[PDB]
Amino acid sequence: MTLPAFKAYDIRGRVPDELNEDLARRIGVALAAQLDQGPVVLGHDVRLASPALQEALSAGLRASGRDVIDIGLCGTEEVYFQTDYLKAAGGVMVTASHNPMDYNGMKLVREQARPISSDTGLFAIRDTVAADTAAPGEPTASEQSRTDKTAYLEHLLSYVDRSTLKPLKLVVNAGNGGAGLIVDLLAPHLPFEFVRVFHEPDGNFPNGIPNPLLPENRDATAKAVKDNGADFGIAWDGDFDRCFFFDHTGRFIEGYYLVGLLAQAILAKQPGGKVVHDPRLTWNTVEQVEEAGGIPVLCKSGHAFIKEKMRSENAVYGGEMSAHHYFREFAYADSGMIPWLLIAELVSQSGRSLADLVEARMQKFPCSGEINFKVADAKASVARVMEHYASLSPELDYTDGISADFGQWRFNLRSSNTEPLLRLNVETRGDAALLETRTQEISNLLRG
Ligand SMILES: O=P(O)(O)OC[C@H]1O[C@H](O)[C@H](O)[C@@H](O)[C@@H]1O
Ligand SMILES: [Ca+2]
Repeated sequence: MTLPAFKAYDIRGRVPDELNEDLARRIGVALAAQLDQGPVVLGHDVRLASPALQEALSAGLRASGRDVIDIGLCGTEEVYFQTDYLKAAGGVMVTASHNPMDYNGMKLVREQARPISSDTGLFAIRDTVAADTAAPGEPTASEQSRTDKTAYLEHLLSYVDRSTLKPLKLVVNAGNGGAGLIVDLLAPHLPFEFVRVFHEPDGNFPNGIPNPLLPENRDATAKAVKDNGADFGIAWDGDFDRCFFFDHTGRFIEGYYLVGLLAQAILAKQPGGKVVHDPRLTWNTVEQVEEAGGIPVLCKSGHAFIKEKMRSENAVYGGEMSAHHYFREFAYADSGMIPWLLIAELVSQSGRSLADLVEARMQKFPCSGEINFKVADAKASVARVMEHYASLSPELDYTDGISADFGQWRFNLRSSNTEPLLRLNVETRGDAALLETRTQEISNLLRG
């Protein structure tokens, strides 16, 4: 067989049978052979076992003659940022995301924080690690601790005109992940009043593994917003590359609508720019991008495809409905910090609430939200859906699974690249009834 921890986009598995210090050291050795010249940036999340896995990576990298830049406890975007900013050969973030307590993982990048994925180095690393029975060498290169976040913080603040910001009251919910550290470093430079929920980093996760999409976790932010009269709330996943927004009513804003909102915010600063979006939900983004004078660029989902499309297009911004937002100036990488700074600036400058910034868009392009299906036979299930709708002659697009545009409604149906699931998204042209009947119709076909 093959090592199960090696997935399409990253390394993820149970400790210690799928991932451990020995495997981590071998990954460091193997990564050294895959990179162009330079040092390697290493960072880690709040999970209890993450430092030891990072130390093992460092030992393997240094035995292979790579200098290591240890940026310490951080978010995933800090590994991206420092890898690019320091002109390093690559970087590794040790992060378990929202996998169980006995799980960990790694996200690996090369120069300019370009992703290393299954077909771009990750399976090559896997195959080297799998066959590597050599005795561990000793270090022939040094590790330096670089915990200065000044350049990173300055970069984040560069996205907004601080003199235009108003003293909004913002709920922030790190979920006991790492986001609060950055919020607190930014706060002296911002006028906002922060209401801090689940703020302290704690890899024991007394309030649940960080996952703002789970209703119990969602409700903690919503309650804080409502009880404190906050202008809006922001929650993050544990490594804070995903951000989640709650309006002043406590309502969670579906991530689809943040793509168009952020695109308009960015296009104000960079007129005429291209914006990359995924094929899951599209109509609102295309319209908002065009209305703001930008050019929308359809791309397959998944951060590696998005980033390379952005690079080839000089796109200023890209966004997925799955709470991933990519910024050209940020090494084409995703940040969970840039988006809420931009939204806070937009609320400050416009005088409009976050709710009102999205309300009409949500009415105009209502969507199902992503609905996941584990079925016995995904291919047969997709075929049943397509056969059922064939007589309507939808416009079909195969950029990522199947997108079918029927005129007043459309859907995207695709296999996930991170879980063995089918993912469905439906949207309509201002028609909530059609959305529900078509969503239920497709759901019945998929489960048939
Ligand atoms: O919908 P999936 O194929 O499961 O991918 C869902 C998400 O997985 C990871 O988080 C990637 O970084 C994202 O770019 C991707 O959108
Ligand atoms: Ca994350």
